[PDB]
Amino acid sequence: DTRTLWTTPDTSPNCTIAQDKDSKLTLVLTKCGSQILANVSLIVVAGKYHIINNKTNPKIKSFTIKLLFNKNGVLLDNSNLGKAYWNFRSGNSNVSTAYEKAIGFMPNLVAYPKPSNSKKYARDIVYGTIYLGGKPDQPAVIKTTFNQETGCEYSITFNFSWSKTYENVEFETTSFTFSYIAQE
Amino acid sequence: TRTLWTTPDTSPNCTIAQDKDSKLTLVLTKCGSQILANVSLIVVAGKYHIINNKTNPKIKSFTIKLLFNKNGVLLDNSNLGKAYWNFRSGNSNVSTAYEKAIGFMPNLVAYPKPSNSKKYARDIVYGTIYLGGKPDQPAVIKTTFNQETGCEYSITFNFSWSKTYENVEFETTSFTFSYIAQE
Amino acid sequence: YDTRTLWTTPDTSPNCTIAQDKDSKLTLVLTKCGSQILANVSLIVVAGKYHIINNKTNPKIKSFTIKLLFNKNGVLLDNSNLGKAYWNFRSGNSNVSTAYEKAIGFMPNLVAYPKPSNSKKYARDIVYGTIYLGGKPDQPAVIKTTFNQETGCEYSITFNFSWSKTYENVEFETTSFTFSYIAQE
Ligand SMILES: CCC(=O)N[C@H]1[C@H]([C@H](O)[C@H](O)CO)O[C@@](OCCn2cc(CN(Cc3cn(CCO[C@]4(C(=O)O)C[C@H](O)[C@@H](NC(=O)CC)[C@H]([C@H](O)[C@H](O)CO)O4)nn3)Cc3cn(CCO[C@]4(C(=O)O)C[C@H](O)[C@@H](NC(=O)CC)[C@H]([C@H](O)[C@H](O)CO)O4)nn3)nn2)(C(=O)O)C[C@@H]1O
Ligand SMILES: [Mg+2]
Ligand SMILES: [Mg+2]
Ligand SMILES: [Zn+2]
Ligand SMILES: [Zn+2]
Ligand SMILES: [Zn+2]
Repeated sequence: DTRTLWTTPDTSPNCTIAQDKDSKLTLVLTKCGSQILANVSLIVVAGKYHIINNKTNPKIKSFTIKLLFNKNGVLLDNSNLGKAYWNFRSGNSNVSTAYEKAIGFMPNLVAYPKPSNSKKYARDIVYGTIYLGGKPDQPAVIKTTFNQETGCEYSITFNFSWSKTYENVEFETTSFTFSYIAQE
Repeated sequence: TRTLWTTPDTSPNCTIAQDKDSKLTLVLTKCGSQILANVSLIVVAGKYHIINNKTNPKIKSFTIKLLFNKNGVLLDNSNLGKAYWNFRSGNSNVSTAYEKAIGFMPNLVAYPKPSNSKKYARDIVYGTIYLGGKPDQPAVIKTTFNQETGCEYSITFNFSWSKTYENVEFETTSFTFSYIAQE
Repeated sequence: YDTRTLWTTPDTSPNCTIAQDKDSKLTLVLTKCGSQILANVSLIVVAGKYHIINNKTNPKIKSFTIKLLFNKNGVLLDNSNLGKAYWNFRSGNSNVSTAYEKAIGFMPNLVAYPKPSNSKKYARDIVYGTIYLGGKPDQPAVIKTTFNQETGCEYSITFNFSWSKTYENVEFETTSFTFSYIAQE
């Protein structure tokens, strides 16, 4: 499937926030021509962000997952998402060898330029809210930013944050859909 | 081939509390591995038509279920009626009831059926729509994939609200979401 | 030449007139996924009345509207707030060289979203979202999008921006929002 990059939809940890493989990021990018249709959720399985307790830890209120890409749209190893887990769809799994090119899935650099001395516009951000444990009283903000990281040609970053004082709440989320303008 | 829908008319096609009390307008468009979904609801009669939470404070939510078999065919005991749920042709439907739509079904690995395994929240999408198009009349639309029994796939819409509405007609703005496709 | 996308281009060159000529860049991308249009929108105000919001100074400045009006062929009418010059089918990061003559497949569906009439008016022709000024999560503004409710046109898409906080010297430039709507054909 040449039109979807994804993480497979299983629950196998693939992401490192605070410690190795502490999370499963489920991310599906579907190319609808000039726009990428994106669907995301997160399951934290272990470590610092698995169970939030803001009584115990009042300043644990946010964290970031970064996807960094080179000029060919290939995932770079400083990304929180592991390289072995990210590929074009084949059935419910991934192609068995790493892809060489995915520029058509990258966030457009004219729409979303890299940091510079020029005025920075907010249109490179999408805000949404997801819900921990599927409970409507457990919001957390998912802030997605395009092309704002260094050490790469392109980037997608997910910042998760919350303003409520959660007491023993597992960090596993509902799903959110957004889109962005494609590089080509 | 590419869009399954209810048609865009306002003819009731859904039974929440009594027969044909509502029009669910639902459009599913297959963009490969994801289904792009667009939904709204008009209740025209019955218990959920005109909401008054001063006289009936406990009337705060209701559910509309779409149940599908192994071939993605809508089951008769869904709240949505089978008659006008089909692949699009113009502003109407193809003239033959579809036999297969597995590519429009919610992915079972992403969204497993109920079991004794852990239930993860990623099979839910939350949104908010607005009654009467008024920005001070929110209601929550909670969409859940593959959590019904007696089917192979399902999409469930739970509508709820926390405001104390006084004689407010339950007809909504539109909401867009997506989900991971079975194949 | 990308016939599946109508857009404004992704640059920041002003293309829109809210209160004075070319006071803003509306970035709007309509991508045809068959029976649905997948839409992505943001707004940058660069000058005039809506550039810098100060509701201490001007407590009544709380909202504005950007209208896109279309004829029977889906062509943008020149009384739209959006200018015709760079609304066109995509070619790379720019537009196709000549103005389009037909884009009916990008128009909002008139049965889903009928023009005003004696018949009951339903809310399903509206999409509500919230965007954030300056990308700050404590600076919400509501983006209300309405299909086919303007007169003097075959089809319309209108964006109403409003806020309910007392902003003091907040520049009106937004995060992005995605929605979809049912296409006419
Ligand atoms: C989808 C599921 C869901 O909605 N879950 C919510 C959950 C459930 O509804 C209930 O649990 C079910 O029973 O409720 C949650 O909250 C419950 C408590 N609660 C309190 C109030 C009274 N409010 C409380 C309040 C909180 N704030 C914080 C400041 O607000 C902002 C800000 O900084 O300006 C708003 C920003 O959007 C937000 N940013 C983001 O979310 C980023 C994505 C920020 C940030 O969260 C913080 O800054 C941290 O960075 O916070 N302020 N107040 C005071 C209050 C009262 N009202 C009444 C007016 O509300 C409406 C209305 O009904 O008229 C609500 C409409 O939705 C709104 N319409 C629109 O937005 C159209 C698009 C409408 C209009 O704006 C208005 O009429 C003008 O036209 O206003 N408003 N504020 N209420 N509930 C929970 O359990 O935690 C939240 C769950 O999300
Ligand atoms: Mg609770
Ligand atoms: Mg009111
Ligand atoms: Zn645990
Ligand atoms: Zn009614
Ligand atoms: Zn400025």
